[PDB]
Amino acid sequence: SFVSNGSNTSFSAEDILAKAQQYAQEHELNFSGSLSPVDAWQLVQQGEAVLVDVRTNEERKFVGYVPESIHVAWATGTSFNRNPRFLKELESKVGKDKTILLLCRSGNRSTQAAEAAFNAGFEHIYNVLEGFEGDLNEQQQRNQKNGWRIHQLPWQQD
Amino acid sequence: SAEDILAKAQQYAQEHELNFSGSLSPVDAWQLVQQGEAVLVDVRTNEERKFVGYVPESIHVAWATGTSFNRNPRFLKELESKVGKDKTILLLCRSGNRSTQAAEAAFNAGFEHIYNVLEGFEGDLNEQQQRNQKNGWRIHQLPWQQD
Repeated sequence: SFVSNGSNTSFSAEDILAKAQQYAQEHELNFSGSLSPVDAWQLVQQGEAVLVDVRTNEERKFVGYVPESIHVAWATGTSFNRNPRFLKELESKVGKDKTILLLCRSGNRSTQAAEAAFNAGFEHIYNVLEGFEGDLNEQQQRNQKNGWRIHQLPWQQD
Repeated sequence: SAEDILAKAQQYAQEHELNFSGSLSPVDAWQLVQQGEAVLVDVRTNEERKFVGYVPESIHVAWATGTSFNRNPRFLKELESKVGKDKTILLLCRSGNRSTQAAEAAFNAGFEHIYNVLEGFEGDLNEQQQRNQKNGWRIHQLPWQQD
């Protein structure tokens, strides 16, 4: 007991988190912070944050998803029916004390979920900027301008 | 020539022992469809059309529905009512698997001119389990849109 001081790490998450919190304060966001897809992946791969996918099951099935992300749908189906159990599910699957990064298709649904979760007592809620697919282009195609996929971060589908 | 593209597709069905009229590349399918010389029928799910994208002016007749690919019992009835057994029909799915099954079913049901679009809208999965990286409609930069 005495010789060990607890777990040791070669990775520091405080500079990414401090930068994400600075982003939220500069933009006067009503949640803890926002961070790029690349910075989000850097935290998640090291086990320093929980990646929560707030997209529909249909998107995870047909567009793809990030392995080891936790699915808590903000809205469901092709009509985006709001999930009234979102906050209950986020609490039971993850918990209000965890460092949570919310990922949707863009930044839109994850921003809505982040505001709702922060208002409901989730202490460390962050928005992943750009989302999995990024913004639609003039040609009505996603994944050309920004997002997790264009950044060539890990993802898979069937 | 539409007639030349169709003849090549028919030749393809005979070399591969396919039980329908023919198969053709995404680029050859688009050349026919753009000119109004064939009907592009999307046999994917509404979920795929909504979240992956679709080819404008394609006719949606699902081979299977839902994220579970529940076989659509009304597929042949819908294909007959929405298009008709006498038309030149190109069946498009995600990769060619479901469109092959749909092509065989339609040809067996009396559809005279049934063709399969090779490689599908998204194409085959790569070693990283990602589609749209090797082949398919989108990698060929043919027209498509999503919301």
